[PDB]
Amino acid sequence: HMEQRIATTAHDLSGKLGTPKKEINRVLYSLAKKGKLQKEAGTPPLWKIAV
Amino acid sequence: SHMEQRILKFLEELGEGKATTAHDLSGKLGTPKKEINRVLYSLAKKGKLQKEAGTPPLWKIAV
Amino acid sequence: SHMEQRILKFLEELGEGKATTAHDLSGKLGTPKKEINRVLYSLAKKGKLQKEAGTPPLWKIAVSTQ
Amino acid sequence: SHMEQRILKFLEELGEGKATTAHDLSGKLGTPKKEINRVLYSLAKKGKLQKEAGTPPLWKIAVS
DNA sequence: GTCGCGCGCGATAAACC
DNA sequence: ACGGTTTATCGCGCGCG
Repeated sequence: HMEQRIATTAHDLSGKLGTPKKEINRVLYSLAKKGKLQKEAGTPPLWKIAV
Repeated sequence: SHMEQRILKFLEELGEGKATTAHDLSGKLGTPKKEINRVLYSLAKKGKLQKEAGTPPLWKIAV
Repeated sequence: SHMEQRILKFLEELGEGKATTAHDLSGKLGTPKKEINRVLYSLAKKGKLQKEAGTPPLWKIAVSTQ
Repeated sequence: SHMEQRILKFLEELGEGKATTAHDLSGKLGTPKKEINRVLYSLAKKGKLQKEAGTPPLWKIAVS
C-alpha cells in the first residue's frame, strides 16, 4: 500500500511519511523501473514524476 | 518493449488463464532463454506478469 | 562443506527463539558471504535448514511440518 | 593498495582498447569479485577507467 | 550519509535427449 | 579409442562500508 501513497529526495519522503528510508528507496526504484518516476542526479538523488 | 509484446501476446493468445515456461517461450519464439528470462522477470517487477515459484517457474498475465 | 557444519552448529546454538541473516553469518564466522549463502541454499535444499523469504532472507533450523 | 596497480596492469597487458568483465578479473587474478568491483568502480571515479554499459559491465582503460 | 541489494550462479552437479 | 548440451528460482546489473 506504500506505493499507492507516493522533486524531492527519499530522505525527505522518509521523514514526511514516517517510513524507513530503505523502504522508500525500494518503492522509488521500483516505480522508476515501472517508468512512472524519473531520478535526477544528486547526493542524495532527487525524485520527480514523469508525465 | 518489442520483445515484451511478443511475450505478452503469446501468453494472451495461449488461452485466457494458462501459463507457460521460459523454455517454452524460448522455443516458440526462437530466442535464447537468457533474453526471455530478462524480459519475464522485468515484466514481473513492472506488475505485467504473475510468477508461480517452481522448477521451472510458470508465467501468466498479471492484473 | 566443512563450513556447513559450522553454520548449523552456530544456528543450533540459541536456536529456540529467533533466526539470523547471511550477512550476520559472514561476520560471525569470518567467511565471505559468497560461501555462506551457497552453503545455506544447499543446506535448505537438503532439509537441514529452512529459508524464510525476506530482505534480507532469514535462516533457521528446519521445523518439521509433519 | 597494489590491487589498483595490477588491475590496470591486466587491462594494459590485454591490448589496445580491449575490455573485460569483473568476473574475468576475479578468476585470472585469483581475487574475490567483491574486492574487484569496489576497485573498478573506484578507478572509474578517479577517471582512470571507463565503463561500457552492459550486462555484465565491461571495463576498459580510459580514453579520456 | 550516494545504497535500491533480494545474489547463492559454477572452479557445475545434475539432468536431459 | 569420446555423451554434447542444457538446466538450476539461473533472472545477476551488485561495488554497499
